[PDB]
Amino acid sequence: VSPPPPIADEPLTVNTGIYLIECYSLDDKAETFKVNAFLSLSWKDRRLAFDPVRSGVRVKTYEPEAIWIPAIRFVNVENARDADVVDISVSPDGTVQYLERFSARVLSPLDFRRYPFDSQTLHIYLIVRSVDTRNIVLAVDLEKVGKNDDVFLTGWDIESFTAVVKPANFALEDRLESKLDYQLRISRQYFSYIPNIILPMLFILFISWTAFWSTSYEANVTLVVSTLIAHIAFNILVETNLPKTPYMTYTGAIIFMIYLFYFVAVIEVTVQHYLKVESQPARAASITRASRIAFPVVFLLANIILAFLFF
Amino acid sequence: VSPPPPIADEPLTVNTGIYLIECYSLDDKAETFKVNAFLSLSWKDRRLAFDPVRSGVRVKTYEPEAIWIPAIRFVNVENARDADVVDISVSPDGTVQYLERFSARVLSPLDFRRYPFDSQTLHIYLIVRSVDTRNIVLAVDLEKVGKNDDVFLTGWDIESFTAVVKPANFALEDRLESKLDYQLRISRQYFSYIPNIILPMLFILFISWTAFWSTSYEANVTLVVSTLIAHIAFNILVETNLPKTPYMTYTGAIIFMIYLFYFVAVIEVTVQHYLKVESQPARAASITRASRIAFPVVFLLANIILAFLFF
Amino acid sequence: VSPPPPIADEPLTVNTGIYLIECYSLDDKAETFKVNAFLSLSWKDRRLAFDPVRSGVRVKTYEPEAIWIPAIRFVNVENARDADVVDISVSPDGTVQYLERFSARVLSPLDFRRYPFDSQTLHIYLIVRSVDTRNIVLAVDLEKVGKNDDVFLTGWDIESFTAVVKPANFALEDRLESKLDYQLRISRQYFSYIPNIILPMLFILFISWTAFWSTSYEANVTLVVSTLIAHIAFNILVETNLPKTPYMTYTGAIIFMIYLFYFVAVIEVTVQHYLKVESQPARAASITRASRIAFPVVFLLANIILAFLFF
Amino acid sequence: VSPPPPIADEPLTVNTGIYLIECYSLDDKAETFKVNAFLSLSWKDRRLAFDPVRSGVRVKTYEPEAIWIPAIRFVNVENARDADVVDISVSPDGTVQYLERFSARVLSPLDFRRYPFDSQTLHIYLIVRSVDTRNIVLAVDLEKVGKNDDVFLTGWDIESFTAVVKPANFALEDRLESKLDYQLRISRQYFSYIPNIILPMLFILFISWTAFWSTSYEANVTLVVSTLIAHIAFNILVETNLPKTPYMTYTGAIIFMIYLFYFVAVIEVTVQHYLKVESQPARAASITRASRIAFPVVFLLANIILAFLFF
Amino acid sequence: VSPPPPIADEPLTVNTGIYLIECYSLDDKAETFKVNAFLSLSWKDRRLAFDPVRSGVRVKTYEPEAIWIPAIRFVNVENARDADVVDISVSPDGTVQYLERFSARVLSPLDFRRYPFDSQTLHIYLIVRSVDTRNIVLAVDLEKVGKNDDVFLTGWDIESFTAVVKPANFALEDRLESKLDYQLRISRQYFSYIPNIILPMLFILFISWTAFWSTSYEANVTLVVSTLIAHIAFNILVETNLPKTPYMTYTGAIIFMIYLFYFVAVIEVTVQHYLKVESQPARAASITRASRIAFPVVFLLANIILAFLFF
Ligand SMILES: [Cl-]
Ligand SMILES: [Cl-]
Ligand SMILES: [Cl-]
Ligand SMILES: [Cl-]
Ligand SMILES: [Cl-]
Ligand SMILES: [Cl-]
Ligand SMILES: [Cl-]
Ligand code: NA
Ligand code: NA
Ligand code: NA
Ligand code: NA
Ligand code: NA
Ligand code: NA
Repeated sequence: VSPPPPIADEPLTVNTGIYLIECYSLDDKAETFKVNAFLSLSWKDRRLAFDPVRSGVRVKTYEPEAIWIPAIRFVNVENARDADVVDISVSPDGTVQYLERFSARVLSPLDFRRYPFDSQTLHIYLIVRSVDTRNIVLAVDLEKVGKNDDVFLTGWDIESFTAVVKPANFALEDRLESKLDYQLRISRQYFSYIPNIILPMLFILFISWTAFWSTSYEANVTLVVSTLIAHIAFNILVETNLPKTPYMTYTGAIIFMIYLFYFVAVIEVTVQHYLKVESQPARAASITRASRIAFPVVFLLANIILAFLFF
Repeated sequence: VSPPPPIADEPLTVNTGIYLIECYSLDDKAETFKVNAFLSLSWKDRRLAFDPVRSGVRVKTYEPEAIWIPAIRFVNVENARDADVVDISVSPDGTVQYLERFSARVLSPLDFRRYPFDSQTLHIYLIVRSVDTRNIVLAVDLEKVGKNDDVFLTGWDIESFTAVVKPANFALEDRLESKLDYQLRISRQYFSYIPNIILPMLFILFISWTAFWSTSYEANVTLVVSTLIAHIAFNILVETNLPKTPYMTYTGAIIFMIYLFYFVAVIEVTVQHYLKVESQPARAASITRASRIAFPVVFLLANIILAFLFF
Repeated sequence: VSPPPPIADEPLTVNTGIYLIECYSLDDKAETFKVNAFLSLSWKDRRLAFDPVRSGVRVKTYEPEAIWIPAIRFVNVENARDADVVDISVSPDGTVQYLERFSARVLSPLDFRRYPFDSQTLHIYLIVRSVDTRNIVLAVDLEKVGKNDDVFLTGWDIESFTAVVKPANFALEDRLESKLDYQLRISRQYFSYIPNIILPMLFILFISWTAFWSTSYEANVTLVVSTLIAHIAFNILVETNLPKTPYMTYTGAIIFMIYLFYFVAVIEVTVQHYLKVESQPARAASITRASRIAFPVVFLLANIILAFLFF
Repeated sequence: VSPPPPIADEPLTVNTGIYLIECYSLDDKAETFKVNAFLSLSWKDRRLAFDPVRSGVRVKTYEPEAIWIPAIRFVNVENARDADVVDISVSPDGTVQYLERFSARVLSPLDFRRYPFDSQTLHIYLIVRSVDTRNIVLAVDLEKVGKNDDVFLTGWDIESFTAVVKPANFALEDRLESKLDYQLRISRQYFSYIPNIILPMLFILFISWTAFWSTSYEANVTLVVSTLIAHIAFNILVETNLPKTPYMTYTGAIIFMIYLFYFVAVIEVTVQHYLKVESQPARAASITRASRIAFPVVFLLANIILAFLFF
Repeated sequence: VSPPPPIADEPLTVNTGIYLIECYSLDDKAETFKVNAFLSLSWKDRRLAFDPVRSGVRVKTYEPEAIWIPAIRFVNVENARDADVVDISVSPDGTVQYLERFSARVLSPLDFRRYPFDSQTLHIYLIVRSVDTRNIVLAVDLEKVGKNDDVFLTGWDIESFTAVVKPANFALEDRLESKLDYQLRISRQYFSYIPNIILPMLFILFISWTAFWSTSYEANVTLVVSTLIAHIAFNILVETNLPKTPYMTYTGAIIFMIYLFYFVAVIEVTVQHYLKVESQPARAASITRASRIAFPVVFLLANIILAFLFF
C-alpha cells in the first residue's frame, strides 16, 4: 500500500494526540520514565472515500493491514513502543481515525540543580519520515491531548501535559522529518527529604557544636569525628538516589559545605587542646566563645548565599 | 468481524469475572503487585444462535479469530496483560462464554500513613471502549468472581476480592468507556517489624538514657552519639523499604521524633558537664534526676499522642 | 480441532511426566525457583490411526498445529512457561507421544521456621481444564518422572523429585479441572551460615562479656555499645536474605534474644559504675562476679530452650 | 519432513562446532555466564544430492523450512538460546553445512575453594535426541571449534576453548540422547583483590597489634574493637560477591581465622588490664611482650598451613 | 532470493552508515552501552532496474520480503539488535536504499587506568559474511554517518562519532567476513568525583594529621582509627562503581597509598605514646614535630609521582 496522493502538491497532515493512562517509574539515575497512553492519528485518504447514502454505513472499520497507515515513531524511547491497535475508523470523505494504546520507556534529561526542590519538563517526541511520493507533516489535535484524572507519578506532582502545536520540520538523510514535542510538567514532592535527610543532617551538625561548650578533648574528638562519619553516610545515601552531574546540585552544595564546617570544628577542637596543654586556657576560652557564635552565624549566612544562588 | 447488532438501541452488556489463581510481588516502592488469574467474558451474539436438534451439538466451541470478541483492557497495568484463551463456548441462544488465563503487573497506589500496621485496597480496573456501530457496557457475574483458597501474598493477609457491580461509564475521545473496579483487600502482617525494627530501635534509645545515671561526660557522649548512629542506620533501613510520600507515615513520625530525644539527651549531657566543670554539680544533679523521669514520661505521652493521631 | 471422541462415556486420560534438566535461582524473599525440564504428555486419538503399509512409516511425526493437543498449564507459575516442542509421535492405534522442553519460574511457599537448618517441599502443579465435548483427566507415567544426576540447586541439597499419582479433580467455573502435584524435596546447606553469621555473632557477644572483668566504665560502654552495633549489622544482613514472616525463624529468635543480653549487659555496666561512684565497689564486685557466670549460663540454657522449641 | 534415511543401519552423524564471538557476565553468585557464538552443524542428506554440471550451481543455499535440520539443544542453559540462521549450504553429495549465530545464558557450576586464586572449567553441553526412524549422534569438527582473539571475560583470563570429541550417548525416556562437552578454561584475575581486600584487611589487623605496645586499656579496647568492626565490613563485602558454599573457600578461611586473632587480642587486652588493676603489672608486661611475637608468628604460621591445605 | 549476480567477478559493495538518535546506559562494571540509531545500507541489484518512463515511477518502494537484502550483523552486541525497517527505495539503475532504526546493547571494553579522568573509544563493529555465489564487502557512506545534536550520554562528553572507512577482510567458518569499525569517542565528566569522593577523602585524611598536634593517645587512636574506617567506606564506595581490573586505576592508587599514610600515622601515634610512658617525651616531641611536616610533604610528593606515572 502506497501513501495517499496529493490533490495539489500539499504535504499530508497527520493530526496526533497522546492521552496518558498511566505514569510510572521516574528513575532519576537513568533519567527515564515509563508511560502507558493512547496515541491517536488522523489523516485523509480519498481512496477510502465512500457514499454514506449508498453504503448505508456512516463509518467503515479496518484492520491495519488493509490500509496505508503513517509510520509514527518516538524519538526519545529506549526500545520501540509496545502498541495495540484499538480502532481504525474511516468516514465517508476518507478521513481515517486511528487509535492505539501503547507503553514506552522514555529517555528525558533531568535538571538536578535545585534538587530536591526541582521541577521538570519531561518530553515525548513524536516523529514521521516523509516518503519519495509525498511529504508527511505532523499536527496536534488538542481535543485528543490529555491525561486520566487518576494519573499519578510516585514522588512527584503532575502540573500539566501539553503539546507544542508547531512541529520541527527538518531534513535527515535526504528526506523530510516532522517532529512534535509533548511536554509533561512535573514538580518533585520534597516533603520526605526534610524529616529523612535535611533535619537528621542538621541535628548531627548541631551535636558536633556542643564541643564548643566542652573542654574535654577526648569527648570533643568523639563528638566531631562521630557526627562527621554520619554526615559521610548521608552524603553516600544522597548520591545513590542521583546520577553524576557536571554541576553542583542544591543538596550537594549544602552537603559539601558542611564538610568545611566539620573540618574547621576539628581545627578549633585541636587549637583549644594545644593551648590548654601549653597553659594558655584563657586564649583557648576566647576562641571557644567566639566559635559558639561564629559557627551558627556563618552556617546561616552561607545557607542564605546558597539559597540565593540556587533559587 | 463486526459487533453484534442491537434488537433495539440498547448497549451490549459484557458480563465479566476475575478468579485469582496467584498473587505475588507486592512492591511497596513501585506500588505494584503481580497477578495470575482467569478472566471470564460473556455476551449475546444472536448471529451465532443455533438449533441444537439440527446441529447435534448443544454447545459450539470457537477459535478467537472465528468470532467477534469485545476488546477488554486493564486500565492500571504497567504493560498489557499476557493472555491465553482457554475456551470460547456458544450456547443455542447465541450466548458466548469466553475464558482466558492472564498474568499482569498491576499499578495500584498504597496508603503508607499507618505503616507497617496498614491495610490496602488493591484495584484491578477492567475497561471496554465502544465502537461506532454500538456501545459496550461492562457487568459483573458474581458467580465468576473469586480466588483460589491457596492464594497467598507474602507479607500480607488477603481479606476479600470483590467487584463494584455498577461500572463507571464516561466519555473518552467521544466514545463511551465502561470501567469496572475489582477490589482486593489486604492487610500487612506487621509481626516481623516488632523484633527486627521496633524493639531494636527502642533498646538503643533506652541505652542512651543510661547516660542519666552517669557523671562520665566521655562515656555519655559515647552512649548518646553511638546509639544515635544506630538510629540513623534504622531510619535508612526503613526508608529503603518504602517510597517517598508527601505525608508522614506512622513509623516515620516515631523515627523522626526519636531524633529530638537524642538531640535533647546531648543538650542534657552537655549541660551536666558544663555545670560540673563550673563547680555546680548540685544543679547538674537536679537536671539529671529530672531527666531520668522526664525522658521516659515525655516519650510515652508523645507516643500516645502519635498513636491517637494515626489510629 | 475438537478433542478425541470417547468409545463409551470414559474421560480422556492424559499421562504426564516431568524430567528435570536444570534447577536454579531458589529466591527465598520471592519464594520462587527456576526450573528447566522435559514435559511429556500421552493420550489416544483414534482419528490419527494409520496403516503403516499405506503410510510407508511405523510412527508418524506431527507439528503441534496439525493436531489436537491437550492444553496443559501450570498452576503455580509467575508467567506462562517457555516451551519448545521436541517431538510429537503418533503410533498406528492413535497413541500420541508429545515431548516438550520448558523453562518456568515456579511460585512455591517456603517455611523459614527452622532457617537456616530448614527443609522444603517445592511444588509444580500441572493442570487441565475439561471441555463441553469431554472430560480430560491427568495421570502420572512414573517411567517418565525423574531428574538428571547433575541437577544441582546452589545452596541446597536435592532429596527427591516425585509425583502424587492421584490427581485433584474439582469443578471450577462449571467445568472439571484435573490437577497433579509434582514434589521436589530439598534441604538447605546450612554450612556457610556457621563461619559467616553464627560464629562472628557469638564472638562479638563474648567480647562484650569481657566488660565483666573490667572496672573501666568508659571501656565497658565502648565494649558493649560497639559489639551491639555489629549485632545490628548482622541482624540487618540476615533479614535481607529473608522475607518478612508472620512467625519467628530460628536465627531470628537467637538474633532477637541476643539484644536482651546486650541490654542487660548495659544495665550491669551502668549499675557497676553507679555503685563504684557511690563508694559501694564491694556490692558492684558481687554483681560483676555473678554476671561472669550468669550471662554464659543463661545464654546456654536459653539456646537449649530455643533449640528444643524449634527442633 | 522426515530425517535422512540410512544406507545401512548406521546412526546419523551431526558434526558440530562452536566459535565464541563474545563472552560476558560471569556471575559468581548465579554460577552463570553469557555467551554469543557461532554454532555450526553438518550432516549428509542424500535426498538433497544433485548433479552440479546439470544444476549449474556448485553449492545450493536453503531456507531452514525447506529441509530437515537436526534439533540441537543446549543442556545447561537458563532459557532456550536466541538463534539466527546465518547460512545453509548443500554440496552435490548431499552434505549440509548449517551455520547459526546464537546468544545464551549458560548455567555452569563454579569451584570457589581457592577464591580469589581460582581457575574454572566452564561447560556448554550440546545435545541431540534421536527419532523413531533413526539414531542421531554428535561429533566435533575441530576446524570449526574456536574463539575470536578479542574475546574477553572481565575479571578473568581465558585459557582455552576445546571440545571432548567423544560424545556421551545414553537412553533418556526410551530414545537415544547424544551429548557433547565444550570446555572453556578460565582463571581469575586475582590482582585487584590484593589492594582492595587482602592488604586493607591485613593493615587493620596489624593496627590492632599496636595494643601490644600500649598500657592504655581504653585505647586498646578502641584499637581492637574498631578494627574488628572493619573486619566484619570486609567479611560482609566478600560474602556479597560469592554464593553460599557447603565448603570453606580460601579467603573465607583467612577471614574466619582472623576473628580468632581479634578474640585472643581482646582476651590479652582484658588480662593485661585485670593484672595492672590487681597491682601485678610485671606479669602483665610478660604477657604483652610475648604477645608482640606470638601473634605475628602464629599468624604467619597459620597462613602457611592454610596456603598448604588449599594449594 | 539469491544475491545480485556480478557484471564481471567484482565483489558486492554494501555502503553503510550509522546515525545515532540516542546514547544511554554506559555501564562501567558491564563495559556496555545502549544505542538507538539509524542503520542505512545501499547496494546495486540490476535485477531490480526499471525504465522510469514506462513504469511512470522515478523510484520503487519494497517490503523486505520482496527482495534480497544483505544480512548485516553487529559483532560486539549482547543480543541481536531490535530493528524496524523504515524504508527500502529502488532507483531506476537498481540501486537499493535501505533504512532501518535499531536499538542494541553494545559490549565495548573500557580502560579505567586514568579513572575518573578517563576517555574511551566505544566501538560498533558492523559485519557481513560472503556467500558461495559472491563476496560481499562493506563500505562507509560518510554522508550517512553522524549523530543527532541532542545525543547525550549521562556522565560523559561525546567527542566524535566516525568510521574507519577501510573494512577488515578475513576468513571465518570457511567464508570471507567484511568488518567495519564505527568509533564513538567519549570522555568522562570527572566533576562530581571532586565534591563527592576526592575532597571528602582528603578532609578525613587531614583530620587524622591533627593527631600530630595532640599528646592524648586515646584521642589520637580515635582520630586515626575513625578516619581510616571512613576511608574504607570510600574505598568500598569507589570499587562498587567499577569492575575488577588486572591493573591499578588512578583513584585506586591514591586510595591504596592513603592506607599506608594511615598505617604510618598509627605507628607514629604508638611510638609517641610508648616514649611518653617511658619518660622520653622530648624524643617523642621530635618525632611528632617532624611528622607535622613529613606527612603533608611525602603526601604531596607521592601524588606528584602518581599523577606523573598515570598522565
Ligand atoms: Cl516508537
Ligand atoms: Cl490489558
Ligand atoms: Cl461523561
Ligand atoms: Cl459512544
Ligand atoms: Cl504454564
Ligand atoms: Cl537451547
Ligand atoms: Cl545485530
Ligand atoms: Na499500513
Ligand atoms: Na474476535
Ligand atoms: Na571512645
Ligand atoms: Na493443537
Ligand atoms: Na527443519
Ligand atoms: Na530479503
